[PDB]
Amino acid sequence: MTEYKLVVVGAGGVGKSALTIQLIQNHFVDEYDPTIEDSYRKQVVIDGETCLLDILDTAGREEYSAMRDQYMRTGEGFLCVFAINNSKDFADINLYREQIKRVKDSDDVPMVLVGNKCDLPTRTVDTKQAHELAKSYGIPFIETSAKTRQGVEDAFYTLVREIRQYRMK
Ligand SMILES: Nc1nc2c(ncn2[C@@H]2O[C@H](COP(=O)(O)OP(=O)(O)OP(=O)(O)O)[C@@H](O)[C@H]2O)c(=O)[nH]1
Ligand SMILES: [Mg+2]
Repeated sequence: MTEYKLVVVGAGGVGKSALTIQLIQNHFVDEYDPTIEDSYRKQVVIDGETCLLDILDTAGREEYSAMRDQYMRTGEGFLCVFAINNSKDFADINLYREQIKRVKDSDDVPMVLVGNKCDLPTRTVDTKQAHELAKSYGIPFIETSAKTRQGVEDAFYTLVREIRQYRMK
């Protein structure tokens, strides 16, 4: 059994908890339970491999920003979540991406860009800008909805495959 330390990051209210709870409970929360820090240990089969996922569901509220350095040190890969239809000029994705690079003193930390809430009205330009951002950064982009489950397994499993690749290199 192979272990993977995944961390879900992003601004408050973007859907980190809803994505995690879709994966582990097969349920859409349809409720905002603002996070401090929750940690899950889950045995999941990915590509036929039995995986132990240690998933840290982190706080996006700015009042909890001091907790970031600790979870960035321990995390092996990061889901960087934003609301596709409210990308805020990528400001939060850029800050989390830089903080991860600085804390881990590494330019190639496993990372997936997750554009969540794609069930809500979304402009073509915002979907295309997200795809071009991910291409510029050399990381995958996955469009998700915690409401419909679109993309949820793809986001988490893509991050696990990137950690596999990083380890094999
Ligand atoms: N329509 C829709 N609502 C969503 C989706 N994901 C989350 N929500 C809702 O958005 C709100 C915030 O979701 P959470 O997952 O709690 O947000 P979070 O990113 O964990 O927030 P913090 O823990 O405070 O950082 C809740 O009311 C969710 O039901 C989604 O894909 N679509
Ligand atoms: Mg949360």
